[PDB]
Amino acid sequence: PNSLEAQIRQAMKTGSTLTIEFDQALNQKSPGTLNVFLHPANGGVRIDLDSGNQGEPAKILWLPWKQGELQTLQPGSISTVDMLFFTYYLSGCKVFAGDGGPVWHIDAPVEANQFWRRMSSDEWMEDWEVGTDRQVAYLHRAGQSDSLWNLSAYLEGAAPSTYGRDNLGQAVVGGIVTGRQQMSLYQYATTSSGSSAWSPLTYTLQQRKQ
Repeated sequence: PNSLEAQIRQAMKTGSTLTIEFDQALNQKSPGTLNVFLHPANGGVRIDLDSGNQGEPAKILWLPWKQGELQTLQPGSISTVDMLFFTYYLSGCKVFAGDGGPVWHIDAPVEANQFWRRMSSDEWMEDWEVGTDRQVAYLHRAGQSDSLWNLSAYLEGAAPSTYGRDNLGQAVVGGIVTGRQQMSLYQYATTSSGSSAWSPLTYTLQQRKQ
């Protein structure tokens, strides 16, 4: 086969099943570029900081998870075509991505009004004038209380993407860099019944209401 990095990009683009196992230690690494090791794993790839065990070095874009709040990947970090992007598992978490803007990973318990207020301090948000449009990918867990995810007071457009059902399930989000400050996003989900294949995580047109 090709490199593990190539195998992940191919699985993403082909819509194949190839799971990702993240070492929890990655959450001690700040958002932005990160040198990791990829390893063979059962039905997928393990991403960690271990140089041994058939490890293949890769430089990725990384977005950690932090309990009770959000983390942000800035678009100025995004440069190298074909570089992979990952965030840590979504365990009831939300991910919001502006096309050409930041990516946010918001922990499950943070209320939508609270995390929107925190996001909105970002320069890209301050530049998003009321009554104007952006392309936005937004992913939340189906069956979670609306309080924790619903942005309909703020955004006009397509419904969010969802993972899971009945407030149960986990998701993986990653991406492939396509140019300066730009990525294509991909996702899969994990049920008590196993993991799905990769699929696109789509940007849709959203107008800022207020």
